[PDB]
Amino acid sequence: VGRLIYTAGGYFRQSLSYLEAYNPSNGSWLRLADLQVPRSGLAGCVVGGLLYAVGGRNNSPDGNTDSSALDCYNPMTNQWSPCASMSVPRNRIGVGVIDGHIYAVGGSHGCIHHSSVERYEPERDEWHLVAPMLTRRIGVGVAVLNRLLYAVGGFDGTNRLNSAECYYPERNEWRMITPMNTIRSGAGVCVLHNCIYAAGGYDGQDQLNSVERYDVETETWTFVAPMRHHRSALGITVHQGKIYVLGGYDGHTFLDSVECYDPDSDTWSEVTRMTSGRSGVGVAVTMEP
Ligand SMILES: O=S(=O)(Nc1cccc(-n2ncc(-c3nn[nH]n3)c2C2CC2)c1)c1ccccc1
Repeated sequence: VGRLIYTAGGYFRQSLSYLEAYNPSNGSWLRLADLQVPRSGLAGCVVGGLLYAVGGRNNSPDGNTDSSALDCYNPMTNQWSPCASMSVPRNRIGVGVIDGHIYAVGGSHGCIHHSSVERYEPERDEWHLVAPMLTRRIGVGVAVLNRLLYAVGGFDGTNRLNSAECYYPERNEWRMITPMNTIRSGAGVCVLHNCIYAAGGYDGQDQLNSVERYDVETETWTFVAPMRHHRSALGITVHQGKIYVLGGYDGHTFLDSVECYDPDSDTWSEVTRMTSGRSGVGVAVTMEP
């Protein structure tokens, strides 16, 4: 009990510093301490009950600055603290956690599209590079299942991608997996039960509402019910056996919609609205502050 869905940063007109937390048990939102630097295109994750904001870009009137930053929010104090920075700025990043370590995957720095990957050790406050992906990927969806790290879709600088790959830590090696049925860049990717879900994204022409899942045993991708709203640059997380998608861009509006997927019924429902529409947030779940 006592866990909230935290949304950090995002974009509406400019990059945002908001940190807000939604309580599924009572529908409430809390506004918490702002990020030190506004950022969109970041990712969130949690290790040891602390929330981390990783990478992104500050789109502002004074300029556009890609972020190498790692910042840590402690719900007990409602304070952000800087951590060691990554080796390189990474906007439109994906992150995943394996055994207490944060993997930062891909992303962009100006016109550079990264294949590089680095791993953070909270106990030592150090980053180190690991093997790079087989493909350069920005807007990459990342998730961890059974202590394996998946990188899904994205944009390589020329093509939006349906391809996906998996990192096997004990071999420090990436291998391609079955490609998705749909090209998706800037999708939401998460794990639920024994599958990697990819929701929404942009296929080069349209924002998507379709959702597909990769069963890691059978190596197949299967479509599930589509979301009510097409969305790119959505936030995504899992909480108590359901997927939550937050915001994004539908080609017309920066959405405030939050939808929730129930895998038992294979249905999506609208569960709340963010306090304002935005895209490009980072999202994770930890204890209330
Ligand atoms: O400020 S945003 O939130 N930035 C952002 C954040 C997270 C991921 C991505 N992302 N990553 C690769 C691509 C991409 N692939 N092919 N074309 N585009 C994108 C874009 C399409 C969503 C972008 C922002 C979003 C939508 C409209 C205006 C601003």
